[PDB]
Amino acid sequence: TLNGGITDMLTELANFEKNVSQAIHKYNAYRKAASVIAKYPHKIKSGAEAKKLPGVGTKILEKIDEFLATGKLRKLEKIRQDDTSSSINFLTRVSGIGPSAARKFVDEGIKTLEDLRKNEDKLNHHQRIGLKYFGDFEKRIPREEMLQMQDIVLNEVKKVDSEYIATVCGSFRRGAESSGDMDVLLTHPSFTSESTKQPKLLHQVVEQLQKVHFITDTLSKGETKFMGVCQLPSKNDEKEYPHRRIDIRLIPKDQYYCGVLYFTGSDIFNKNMRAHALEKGFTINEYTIRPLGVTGVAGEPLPVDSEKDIFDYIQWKYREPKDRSE
DNA sequence: CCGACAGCGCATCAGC
DNA sequence: GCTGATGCGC
DNA sequence: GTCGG
Ligand SMILES: Cc1cn([C@H]2C[C@H](O)[C@@H](COP(=O)(O)OP(=O)(O)[C@H](F)P(=O)(O)O)O2)c(=O)[nH]c1=O
Ligand SMILES: [Mg+2]
Ligand code: NA
Ligand code: NA
Ligand code: NA
Repeated sequence: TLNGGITDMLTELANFEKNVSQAIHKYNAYRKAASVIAKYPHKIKSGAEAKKLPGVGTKILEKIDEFLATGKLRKLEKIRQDDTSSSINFLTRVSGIGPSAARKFVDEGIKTLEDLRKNEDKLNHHQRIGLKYFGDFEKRIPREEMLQMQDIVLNEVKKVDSEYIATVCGSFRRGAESSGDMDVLLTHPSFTSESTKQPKLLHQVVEQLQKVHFITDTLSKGETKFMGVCQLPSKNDEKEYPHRRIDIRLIPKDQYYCGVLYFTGSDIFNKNMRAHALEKGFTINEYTIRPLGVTGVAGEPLPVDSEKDIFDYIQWKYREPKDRSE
């Protein structure tokens, strides 16, 4: 964190542009800059120095000089003092409330945590669970806890059917000492790009995890993506663990390497890589990498036997998960 | 300049 | 109900 | 907001 101050500033700028301005490209532009600066291994002494980095242009360069000079940014000082922006920014911190719901709530005079609780009946299901565990979802998960959650998920999954493979991704797979939530990639030989020889493949796993009281709430659920809430069991007299966000993604087994690339991230790494794919004339999603031909239309899925194969296609040297934290 | 900016699952809604 | 757009989140 | 062509 050589440039902690600068990257914080940019993140706050990005959050403002997304939550308040609803200008999603500014949001992504700022986030790109924050990222390229965060891994830059010198303490930045100049906006111009920073401008040499891709993703940092004039505007961010001027902002960086200001921040360096004063330790603050006037633009952010004003935003901080504005009540409508501050309220909107705050409400988007509840899972399920985005920029549109946040602005809608503020317009109704609903702009604090107590207002939300007092108006719980004006929230959809997701927003209601998001509000219920607001404090909890702000807490990080130490890797020691992720390891216990892994144990539970993999063993429980094995009881349902020993032919399931469950893989923990997210920052956990990138080797982080703590994670914001748990991401689980699930495969089963029944489910491939060819056939779905078995229904409820996801339901059966979710059901079991609920049965043993690991999964406590559902945010959303479909046939291939579960998003919900889970909790480690605590021992006698012990304070309960916080509740945790958990996502489970069932992917066709023959599409594992694209799936585990996707779900390992980071999100910004995924965006950079998919952009580079496009430049090289391929397109990548969590399922396949395909060639983009002449007219921009996606071609047929190219064969993949490893994560590195995907990298090879777009002529990137392989990067280990731990070097994908962008 | 200025067009493009990663790609997609699920929930909710409008319109039919 | 279905379909398409939008919101939100990954 | 940044950028490649
Ligand atoms: C938010 C987001 C996530 N992803 C992928 C990449 C992430 O690593 C994976 C899990 O999302 P996440 O938001 O939980 O991020 P993460 O990498 O797991 C964080 F480091 P953590 O949740 O561990 O704090 O989903 C994307 O492809 N696009 C996105 O916009
Ligand atoms: Mg995660
Ligand atoms: Na630059
Ligand atoms: Na939110
Ligand atoms: Na997640």
